[PDB]
This record gives sequence, structure tokens and C-alpha cells, in this order.
Amino acid sequence: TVLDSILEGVRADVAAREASVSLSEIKAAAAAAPPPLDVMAALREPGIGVIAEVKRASPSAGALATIADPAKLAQAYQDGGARIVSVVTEQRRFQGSLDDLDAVRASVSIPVLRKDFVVQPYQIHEARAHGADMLLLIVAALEQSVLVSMLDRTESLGMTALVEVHTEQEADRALKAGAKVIGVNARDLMTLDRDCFARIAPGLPSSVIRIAESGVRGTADLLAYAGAGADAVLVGEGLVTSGDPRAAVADLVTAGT
Ligand SMILES: Nc1ccc(F)cc1C(=O)O
Repeated sequence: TVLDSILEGVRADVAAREASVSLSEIKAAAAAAPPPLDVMAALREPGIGVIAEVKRASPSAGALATIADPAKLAQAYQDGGARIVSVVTEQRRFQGSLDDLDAVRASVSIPVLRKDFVVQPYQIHEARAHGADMLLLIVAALEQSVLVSMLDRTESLGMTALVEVHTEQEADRALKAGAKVIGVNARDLMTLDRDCFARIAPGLPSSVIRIAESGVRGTADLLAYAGAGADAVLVGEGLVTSGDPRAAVADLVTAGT
């Protein structure tokens, strides 16, 4: 599948990074990093949280933006009222890197989500070492035992897992794994194509934070997700392509007013 191809590339890239920066070294770096921010507290703040994303490109969109200065973009995001900044760090298909994560972490006070394809423990310590407070885990990409393992390790480092699902059954798996935050991706990663959040959201325990991860083109989309019980929404394409990201974020942040 499309997701399979991405994971194959990811596993090779992770292995090459590990050859130059050992697991022992990255574990030490993670342990030495300032503790992660309380992501759950951020997600529980009043109002629909906007998770604004740094993303240069994607399999579905192709090239979106050059983003020569991801730190400056993230600063605009925070200025606009974003709750969390998402930073894509996958290089082959999204043209992101850990350098983007470093830049953003140094530039904003809000929590930072590492958006990548996490398949092994190295990437978790790596995320923490580079200042991530939140880490994406993709149910479609992970066998249940692996998902549970990855989630446990994420939380052991003080980070919050954004557990991404595309189906009700995946939502059920996520809950069983101990997910406290569930994101719904309207895109099928196998093929790149729902009505998803609305179908899936109602079934989640009230205690679990619900995030709509895609399809936000403006306030109307955000409000529709909110009406279906979203606690936050993730927005990338519409922001990275904006000439005025601060204003575009502020518009979404104040949606419904
Ligand atoms: N936006 C995305 C998030 C995850 C993924 F596997 C592919 C895309 C892209 O749009 O095809």
C-alpha cells in the first residue's frame, strides 16, 4: 500500500540515522532534555484547539510550500492563537526533517507535536531529545502489540500520544491500547481517499480527547467538527499555503464567534 511504501522508506532512514547517532546516545539526549509540556492540560483549555502544522509537501498534495523558515511560521501560528504546533519530520514524501522540529521548539512556547511515521522505539526517544511534547502514533501502521509498546514508551518519557485512527475498529484498538487522545484522519493511508470524524467520534468515551486531523479549509469545517464533538482540529495545507498564517490561524481559533 501507499502507507507500506512510506514505512519502508522510514525504516531505512531511521536505521541510517541510528548508525550515526546510537540508541544509547539518543536515549541520553532524551533524558537530558527539558521535560515535555503538559499536552493534556493544553488540550483541555476552553475553545476548540487549533493544531497548526508545518508541512512542505505530501503524497496527495505534492509540493505545498518552501517553508525556508519553519520557526518563523510556527511563531505566526502561536501569534494567531494556535494551541499546538505540528511539525512533519518525514523526509521522502513530506520534505520535512528533525531540523524543522529543533527550529520550531526553539521559537514557540506552545507544545510541539512530532508528525511522522513512528514504527520503532528509537524514534520515540529521538522525538523527546528534539523537544517534542506530543508524538503521532498511527493505528493503521502498527500491529496491536507494537502500538501498545510504542504508546507505553511515549508516555514513559512524559509525552502524549496522538493516536490516529481511520475507522471505528481502529478507534476500538486505540482505546484498548490505552489512548487518551484520539485523532481521526479522514484520509485512508493505504490509498489516499469517509465521513469519518462524525461516524467515529460519538463512540469514544467522554474522557478521551477527540481531534479531527484533516479537511479543515476554513471555519465552516472546523465548526462542523466541533459540532460532532471535536476538542481540537489539525490544520496544515490551508495554513502553510497562506500569505498570512497568523491571520489564517486567528480566524480558525475564533471560529464560531
Ligand atoms: N496529509 C497526509 C497525512 C498522512 C499520509 F500517510 C499521507 C498524506 C498526504 O496528504 O497524502
